[PDB]
Amino acid sequence: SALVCSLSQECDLDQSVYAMVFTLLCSLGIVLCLVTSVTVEW
Repeated sequence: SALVCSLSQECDLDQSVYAMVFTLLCSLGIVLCLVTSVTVEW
């Protein structure tokens, strides 16, 4: 897309710079990694 109440999610909406969604996906991945390691060790 970059290769040229308001916003929406989960579709090709041609939104502006979407770094927030990428940031949230990164954060979820990191948290999941932590919980996975802890559960396996426990």
